[PDB]
Amino acid sequence: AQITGRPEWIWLALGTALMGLGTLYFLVKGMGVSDPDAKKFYAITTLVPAIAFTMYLSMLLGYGLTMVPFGGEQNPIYWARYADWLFTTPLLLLDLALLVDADQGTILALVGADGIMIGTGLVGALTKVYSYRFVWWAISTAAMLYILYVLFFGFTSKAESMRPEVASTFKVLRNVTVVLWSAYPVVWLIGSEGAGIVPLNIETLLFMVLDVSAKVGFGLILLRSRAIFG
Amino acid sequence: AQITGRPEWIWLALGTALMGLGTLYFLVKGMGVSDPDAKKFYAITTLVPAIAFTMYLSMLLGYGLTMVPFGGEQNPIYWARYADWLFTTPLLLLDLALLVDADQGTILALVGADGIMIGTGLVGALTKVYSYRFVWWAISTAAMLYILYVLFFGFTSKAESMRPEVASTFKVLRNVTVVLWSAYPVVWLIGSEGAGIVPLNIETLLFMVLDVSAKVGFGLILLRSRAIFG
Amino acid sequence: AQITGRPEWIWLALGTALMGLGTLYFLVKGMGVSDPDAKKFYAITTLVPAIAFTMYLSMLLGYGLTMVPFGGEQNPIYWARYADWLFTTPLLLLDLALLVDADQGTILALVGADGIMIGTGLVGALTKVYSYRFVWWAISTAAMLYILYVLFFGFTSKAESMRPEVASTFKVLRNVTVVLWSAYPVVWLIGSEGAGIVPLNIETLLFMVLDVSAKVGFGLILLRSRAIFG
Ligand SMILES: *C/C=C(C)/C=C/C=C(C)/C=C/C1=C(C)CCCC1(C)C
Ligand SMILES: *C/C=C(C)/C=C/C=C(C)/C=C/C1=C(C)CCCC1(C)C
Ligand SMILES: *C/C=C(C)/C=C/C=C(C)/C=C/C1=C(C)CCCC1(C)C
Repeated sequence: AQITGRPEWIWLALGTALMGLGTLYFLVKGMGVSDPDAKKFYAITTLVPAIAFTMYLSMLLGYGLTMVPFGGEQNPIYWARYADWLFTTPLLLLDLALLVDADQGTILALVGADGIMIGTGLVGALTKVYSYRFVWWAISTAAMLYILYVLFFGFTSKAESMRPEVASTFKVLRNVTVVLWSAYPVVWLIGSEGAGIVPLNIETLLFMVLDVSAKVGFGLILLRSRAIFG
Repeated sequence: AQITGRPEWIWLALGTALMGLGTLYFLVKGMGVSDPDAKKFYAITTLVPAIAFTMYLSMLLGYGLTMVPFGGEQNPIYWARYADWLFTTPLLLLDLALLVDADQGTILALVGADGIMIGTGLVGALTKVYSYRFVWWAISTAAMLYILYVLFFGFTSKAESMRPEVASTFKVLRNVTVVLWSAYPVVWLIGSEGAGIVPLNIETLLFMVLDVSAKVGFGLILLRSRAIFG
Repeated sequence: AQITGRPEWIWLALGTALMGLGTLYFLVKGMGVSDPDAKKFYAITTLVPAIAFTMYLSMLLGYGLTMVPFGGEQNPIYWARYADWLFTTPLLLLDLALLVDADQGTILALVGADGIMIGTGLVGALTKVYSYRFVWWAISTAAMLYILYVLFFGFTSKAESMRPEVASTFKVLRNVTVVLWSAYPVVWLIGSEGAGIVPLNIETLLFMVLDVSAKVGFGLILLRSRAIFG
């Protein structure tokens, strides 16, 4: 065993306990419900932290870390996150979409949009030759800007519901979504092994807070909200 | 060529001939049908053995085998199965769901559930350091228990249909599902390279019987059954 | 940087500028539309070239190339294409299906069909030992023949619509689909590193023309067509 040495551990393990406990609680809240509309929402959320948990575990001890060398050294990146964020994200965006009640097409484009967002991101990470890395970085973030756009501009404009509650609750979700996410790109550029300005300890710290707050928080106000009645 | 040496070959090749021939027959049974409800079911099944076939081939000669070293040696695991079971399974569970006629949400959670079940399993396999291997092993099997639960408890409770036939046929499918699957976990722990108690020859034997019986058998009683009328 | 040496570059870079510019234009055409039926189609297309673009980039400079050694040497294959064609294709087939208006089941089988088509193809590429390579090659192409069959025979027979326009437009799409695709298999066998008869320069040339013409062309006549009204 070696779940020590690499300082980041404390941080990882933290994100872990939080994720697992979360999926567990939502797990309960869902139990038996004439909620099928909501039940749908529930299943989605529950799954989200679930994944984040498994991933975080691998990332902690064995899996998740490689040694992408760029610029002139051996960098330790945690690809694992690329996977977890990958599945977790299309699901999330889906949660919002349904909540507001969009349309296959709209959601469809949004899904593929994210897929390329993260996917490309990853490709950059492993890319080596830090210069090209940042290049791919540009592509990905661009995609991100597109999804955000459709979120407020598109969804809000639809966000009209007969129910003031549904309308408000959504607004909050779309907002928090915007802020937290934006952080993701920025942090990765200056931090992690790319610009190499922010140490790995703090880098893992920030990233972590982002995960728990986004998945667990978002999912919480959402389910607890009268949006998924019952 | 080297489709010899490794004794398991005879077993693999066996699973192969069985898989291919199967997908072929179902292939026929489906041909032209005002069955679209059933036609749906058909397409699903047919696909299932199809995949199992391709995979089994790779696994036989070239692809499918690595050398995950743990405990203190070089172990020969057939990751290929991890892939085949991966796609095949979400499909299967889907076949049941529709047959009984559930609801997006329910099926949704079940899908992600399996995904994590197998996925995590794999991660364990490659993990190295046999101790941690078993750890991931625990996580996966847990997920399995969850899916089974929803199957009988949840589906059976719904399994109510106006048609006694549909109700019974299902019952049988859910049952065989339970038994065969349970075998999968157990066998992998004591057998394969983890506990290293069951030789690879017999390990490949048992696993094989499990595949053919599950995919081909399940699919057979199902289609042949009046459930997918026409 | 090394976006030179390997001659193919000029060709790759070409496919690139074409892909990106394409996704950009369709991007516009879609903008704001009471078209949701069509809007659906739009989103699909747009996504298609988008992917092709990102992939083509990686393939150009860093990602996309390995060194699968078979026959008796070190061969340079561009796996990247395997990925791009992978996602792009199920989407395309979906575009056709909806246009004509099929049924979940039919489309479903078609989707899994393609998945295995390309997937297996790839497996062959990396396979090593050129003999076995061609073997997998046979499997894949077979699958291809199946999809084509359902396309004209199945879809055309359904292609009946009340709208002569919809009926014709489709016909054209299914046709071009047939020809271009057939090229794909042939070229890869004689060309690329397998038979080693067609040089890599020309091999990249032909493959390229195939991509741009198929994705961009198909998508063009389609959207511009009154099929996706609005
Ligand atoms: C915990 C999972 C969440 C909600 C995922 C967040 C991450 C993003 C969608 C951000 C993606 C990135 C970019 C925009 C470009 C650079 C690389 C990434 C992956 C950090
Ligand atoms: C032929 C394909 C089938 C129906 C797949 C069966 C396998 C399972 C879903 C079992 C999964 C496992 C665990 C529960 C934990 C240990 C590792 C696995 C993959 C054997
Ligand atoms: C640009 C993307 C498109 C539409 C993809 C085209 C490729 C095919 C579906 C062809 C597949 C192949 C075979 C039939 C067997 C040999 C290997 C492939 C991948 C070239």
